[PDB]
Amino acid sequence: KVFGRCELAAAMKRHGLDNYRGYSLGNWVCAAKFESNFNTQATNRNTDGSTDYGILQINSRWWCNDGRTPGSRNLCNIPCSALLSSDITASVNCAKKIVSDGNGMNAWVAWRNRCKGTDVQAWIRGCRL
Ligand SMILES: [Cl-]
Ligand SMILES: [Cl-]
Ligand code: NA
Ligand code: NA
Repeated sequence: KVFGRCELAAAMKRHGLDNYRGYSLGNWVCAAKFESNFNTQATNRNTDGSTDYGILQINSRWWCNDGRTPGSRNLCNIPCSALLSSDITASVNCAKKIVSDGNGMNAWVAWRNRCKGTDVQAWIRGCRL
């Protein structure tokens, strides 16, 4: 599923991401825009052999099991394919574990390089929330 901007904001808010660990909703929508272009089916392979999955591009070396990342952990205890669903519940619950691990949203390279320090509230402007 390819989400609309305000559609995704509303979905993330209902799942408890607004201000989670201090990150306003605009941060999560900006991260999804540049990680996946709001497409839940997005996948990208990394140089080390791991793969990134879903709307928030969660990586198989630490967070999910895809059966082809040797020596990986499965810290969200989920198959990576569950992160591609049109229902974002599994992606959100895993993102909450990631963002609590110590480095905040800097775990997402695109947030650091394209959202951090910008006017992120613009990503929710005009939405009925
Ligand atoms: Cl915001
Ligand atoms: Cl980047
Ligand atoms: Na929308
Ligand atoms: Na893994």
